[PDB]
Amino acid sequence: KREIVEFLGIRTYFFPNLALYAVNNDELLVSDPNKANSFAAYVFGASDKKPSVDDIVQMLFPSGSDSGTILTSMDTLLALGPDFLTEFKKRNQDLARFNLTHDLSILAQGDEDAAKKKLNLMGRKAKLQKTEAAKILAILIKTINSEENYEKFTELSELCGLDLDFDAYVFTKILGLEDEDTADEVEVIRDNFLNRLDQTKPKLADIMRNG
Amino acid sequence: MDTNKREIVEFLGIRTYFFPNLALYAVNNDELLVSDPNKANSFAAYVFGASDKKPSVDDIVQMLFPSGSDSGTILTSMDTLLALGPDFLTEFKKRNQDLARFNLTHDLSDAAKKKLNLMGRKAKLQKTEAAKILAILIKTINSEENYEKFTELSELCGLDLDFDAYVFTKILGLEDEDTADEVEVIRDNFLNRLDQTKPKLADIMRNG
Ligand SMILES: [Cl-]
Repeated sequence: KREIVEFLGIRTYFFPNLALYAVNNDELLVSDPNKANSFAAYVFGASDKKPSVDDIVQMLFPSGSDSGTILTSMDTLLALGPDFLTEFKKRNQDLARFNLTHDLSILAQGDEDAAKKKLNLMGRKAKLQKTEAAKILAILIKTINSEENYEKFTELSELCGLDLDFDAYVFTKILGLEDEDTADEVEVIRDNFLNRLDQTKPKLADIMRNG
Repeated sequence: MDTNKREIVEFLGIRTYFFPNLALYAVNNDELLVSDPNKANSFAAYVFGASDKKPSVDDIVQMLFPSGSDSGTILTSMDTLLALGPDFLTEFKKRNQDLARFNLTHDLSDAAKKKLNLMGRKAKLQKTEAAKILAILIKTINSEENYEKFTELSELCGLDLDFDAYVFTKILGLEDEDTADEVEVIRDNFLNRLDQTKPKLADIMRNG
């Protein structure tokens, strides 16, 4: 089941290992950020150096990941876009040996366009269900089916309705969705997250707010 | 109510922002809707499936603005008039002129639609029901065709305002071959609440 989790003021669906990293390496990020993980340091505003694709994959799929971790991170791969589809397919092929699969596997099976029209209708009905799990699936589908970056940002912004502002912000940062057309909205998303992080980790929040 | 703030209200299982007088009417008059629907209110009878006669603009306005409405009731019902489109804008302007004598006004009183669009996007990101309702209203107003308008009104279900989404779908004629399966989900969400408090209303809406 798609389940939101929380780590000491960081509420997340898509990025649980990144949230855990920030819990475990708070002092490092605040006091010696050039020793910290590059993906974490970039997200939290402690470095302007961009993470590599490999940095992202290793944070999503740490050694020893179990099937639940893998399935959740495969959702994140889909949200990040076609750059990550080969990684998604490799992870899905491995799961099949255990009789497991990602529930949106039709996206990896050719005729992607036809699958996305069917998924569009599925996602619209999922959003009308009353569970967090269904609403996450709906947002994921709408994000996958977005062509342009402004549309992708608009659909990912719906994560804030589930108090997943952290995830919306991480996607914005990693996918480069902040520009002149979206900057004022990105500021609201960032501030929503920081208003919560201030309550548990104010020094880390201060880095993110300033530097 | 005697407040400027947008507030969701509830009456016996019926949660609503845009149609509080209609919700209360149905709670008070469910047996009449069952047993003598032609003598019941025509707007209520149409929404709940007791009659296929469409209400008039005047029937709808009278339900939204009953005798004795206070300022919050007027302001809320003015939101409803905006979402109901061009046949209701003259009434909106009449009501807004009344309010000005008391130093009150509706807060939304191509260029304006772009400014409104940016305002609605930032409102949706706030953490209050009042801001989310405003955002949905703006997105509805700025919609240019029925399928887009239905898509934006559907967001009301995210605030458990399925009743309002259903009423708008019925009055604006938004149920068609493209939207019918989604309309069924909205209807079923509302029926799920009704089955627990007004089984009679649920039965009419399912049967007749
Ligand atoms: Cl879609």
